[PDB]
Amino acid sequence: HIAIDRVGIKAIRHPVVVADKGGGSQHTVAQFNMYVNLPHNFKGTHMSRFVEILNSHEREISVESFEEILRSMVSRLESDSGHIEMAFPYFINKSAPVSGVKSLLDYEVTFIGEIKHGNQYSFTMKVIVPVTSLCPCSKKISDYGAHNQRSHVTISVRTNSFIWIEDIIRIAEEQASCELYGLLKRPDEKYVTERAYNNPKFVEDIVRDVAEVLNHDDRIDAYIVESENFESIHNHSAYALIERDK
Amino acid sequence: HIAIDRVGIKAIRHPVVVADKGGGSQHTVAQFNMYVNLPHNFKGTHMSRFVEILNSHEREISVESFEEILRSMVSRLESDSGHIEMAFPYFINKSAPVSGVKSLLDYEVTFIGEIKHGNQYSFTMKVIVPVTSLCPCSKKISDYGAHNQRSHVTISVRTNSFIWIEDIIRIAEEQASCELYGLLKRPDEKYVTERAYNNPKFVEDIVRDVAEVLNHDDRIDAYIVESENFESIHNHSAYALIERDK
Amino acid sequence: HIAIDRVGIKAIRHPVVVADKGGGSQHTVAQFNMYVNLPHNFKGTHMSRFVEILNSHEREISVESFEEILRSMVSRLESDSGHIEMAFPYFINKSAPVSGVKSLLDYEVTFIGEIKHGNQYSFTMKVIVPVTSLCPCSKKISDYGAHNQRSHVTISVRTNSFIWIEDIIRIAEEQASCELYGLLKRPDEKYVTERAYNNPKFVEDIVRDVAEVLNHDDRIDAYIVESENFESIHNHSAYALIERDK
Amino acid sequence: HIAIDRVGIKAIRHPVVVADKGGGSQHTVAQFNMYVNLPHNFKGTHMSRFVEILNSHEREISVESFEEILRSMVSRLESDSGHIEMAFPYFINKSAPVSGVKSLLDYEVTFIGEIKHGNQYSFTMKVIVPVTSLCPCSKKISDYGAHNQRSHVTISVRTNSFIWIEDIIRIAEEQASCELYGLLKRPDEKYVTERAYNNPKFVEDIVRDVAEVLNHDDRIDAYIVESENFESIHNHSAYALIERDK
Repeated sequence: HIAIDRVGIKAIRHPVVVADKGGGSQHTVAQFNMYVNLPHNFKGTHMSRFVEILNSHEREISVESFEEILRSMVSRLESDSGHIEMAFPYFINKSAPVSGVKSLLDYEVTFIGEIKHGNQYSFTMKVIVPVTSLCPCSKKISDYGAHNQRSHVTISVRTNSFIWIEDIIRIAEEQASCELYGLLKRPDEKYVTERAYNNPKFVEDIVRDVAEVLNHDDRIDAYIVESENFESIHNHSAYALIERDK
Repeated sequence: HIAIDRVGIKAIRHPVVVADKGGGSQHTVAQFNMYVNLPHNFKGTHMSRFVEILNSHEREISVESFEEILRSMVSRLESDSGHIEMAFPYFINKSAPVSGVKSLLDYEVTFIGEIKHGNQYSFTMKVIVPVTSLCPCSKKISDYGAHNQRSHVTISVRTNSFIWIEDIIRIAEEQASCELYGLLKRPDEKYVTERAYNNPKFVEDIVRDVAEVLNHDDRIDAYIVESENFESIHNHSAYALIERDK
Repeated sequence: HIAIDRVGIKAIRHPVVVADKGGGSQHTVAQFNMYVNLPHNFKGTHMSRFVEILNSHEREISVESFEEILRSMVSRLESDSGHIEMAFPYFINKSAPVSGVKSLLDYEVTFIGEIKHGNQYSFTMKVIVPVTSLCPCSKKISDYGAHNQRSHVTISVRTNSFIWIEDIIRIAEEQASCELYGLLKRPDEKYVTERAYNNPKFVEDIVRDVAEVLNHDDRIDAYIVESENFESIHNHSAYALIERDK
Repeated sequence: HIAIDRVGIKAIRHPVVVADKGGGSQHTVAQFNMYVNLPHNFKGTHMSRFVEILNSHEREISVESFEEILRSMVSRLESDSGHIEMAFPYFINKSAPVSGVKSLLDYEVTFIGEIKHGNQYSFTMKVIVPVTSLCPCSKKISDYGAHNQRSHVTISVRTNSFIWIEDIIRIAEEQASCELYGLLKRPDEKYVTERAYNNPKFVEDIVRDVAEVLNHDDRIDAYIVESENFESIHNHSAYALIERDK
């Protein structure tokens, strides 16, 4: 009598493989969310078809698979629009800015697949990159020392060509007050604390500076940029957000 | 140079007051999310104005306050569209279906305020009501015993008149395989287990039956209905969803 | 054949009432955890007796009730040692240090009841108080600006007399680099940023300074003190901990 | 003046490698918790030594490494007792009980290292295995259909020889009402629903039956067994627990 707008499954772990920019690949584990819009004659028993599709490929699911996975999905469930989601930790081995001392840093990356009007596919990637931010307010009023916090710059990007996930990470890291390292030597901490003090940005200043970089990248069709402070002196969170379609 | 689409704060507790249908009111605590779209000449220092507005009213914030709060918000931050959110636990003292033995049940209720084009206000309420659901699949194939699970029927409703939060709860509870009670006597458990067995519904069947009730309520302009199983025999979650505007 | 060491229920919301130091009381909502050690002839059906006991008192449970609740618990379940737990948000209306501008601050308080060897009761309270902390490392090496973060000073205290929860909060807040306020005016932020810069403490320095205050309070029989940084420049958490019995 | 009882870091992701029983190894990602008891002359700057130790080994940390890691830890921080923790998802490709249809199932495994009195090492592993449980209460009173739920059997084991993590998983899975599969065909669901109905166990019955198996394994020095229901008809959680040292 009434059409179901969407059916799907969520909260389902499964091993995945992701390629490094520095030639190679990471073997990690992703949380999944799959669904299909306006399924026809959907019998409630067919819910386990999602799990089928997810297991029918490899032991470790590649991003390459997103093509057939979505194709199988929409056909096996008689809809013409589908959606997949793959959220996983991703590691970069960063070099301390002065010492060169390497240490791993983790980012929450999520790849999002989409298929509409029968066969029209579209890829989107999202990164939650952790940065340190000093706000220029404290810098101005207080004579010595300015308060800083941990921040999360989230960038989601509707892509039209290939982009390394590392590139989008860098855009955020470059644009922040300062980037996080994980292991800091004595000379390193001297650097980053002064580097951040000499480069203070408000929550809106970061999102603005990122948006501006993303406006000009021709591989990006649409984007959402959000940064949020986990306030060092307030116990709440402030956020700013920009979103544009091209 | 580039317009900020939105700025706001989130993750901020504050005591609240909510009226019972059975004359009275609950004194509880809500998590908040406030923001404003397209603020003009927004100085990063003005972020603490949200906290001001939140504290400038009562010790316990009432739903009544949503009017001035949003009005203050959009003016104090020079935007013409704002948004508030108030998520809290809500309690009903339910009577065991056979025994009449009373016990409390908690629901995650969230009130959402909106103000657009200068002064046009709009209210939305959302409830995550816990139900038990037996799926008619097991009922059919297995000779004895059918597997059931805990489910979450989420109903969000763009309202155009007053609705008791209890009413929307009931719509969900009536439409489920069976409702949750919290305290069951021997005769009660005999009832509810058989009641659910004789009333099995798939995840799509529940959302369909709820949507149908909501289509005809003239106090409801738009709605989202979602139910999801925390699968007893699968370790993942299946969900179905319906959404309509009138 | 084999004795069950403990049975209990957890994850159960219920409205509660807590008295303010500044005469009055807060009406909020607590998460519960109840259990009993070495129950005799425990039939699995008796699990719903916990819910009974929890509902058999008031609509809003008081700390006073902990006496009979535990007494009922151990008797109704034939054990001689029981345990209750009551975790809730708690609010203090703080005055900005220079302006006097009042704003609410929330703390995660948890009251813990214990009854052993038949009838020997014992009370314990725990507070997770949010503070800002500057570590004297950055202060030393970098010429200008020192990095700070949000910290959680957790104090749990086996009490032998009455203590206001506010007092234990203060002990933590006084001993921190600086305390959190929620709403800061221009003169206020000037103060707190300099106040913290002139009072830097490592994670171990805070726990040490708190422990020392608690050693001499004769109302405290045993304590656990823990502080942890949500590292502004590292993406992990460091913690220090002290624990003593008297 | 006052001795710090422990210092450490927590909440830190890092890639790991774990061997399969069916010859091989899983490449996944673990959350870490490291600490050292009673460190001498601990300077607050030395906190980043934990991160050093964690990065100084491989890109993917093996369980083998736990020896030197703990040895480095206690020496580099001048204490004689240390502790490491490694929590990660672990996958088994299970065969549907009737069909043989393979699908992955994830378990939350955590390896725990300990080093005391200078050099005395000790290994502990913990598994949170998801099972379905029917309680014999509903089976008895209601004429048709008995209510079941998802359950978590947690087994932590102080080991004195090598044990496959898969073995401990099986102990739990065998002892449950029925085990979870992830993908069920029509004949499979017919089986498992009847299999669980003909094998009902209370929360205490499961922990008792597991404890009994673990009492007789000579590779196990001490254990904690806990199962908890996510109540299908109650909205809270019941749990039972057993713990013994040998």
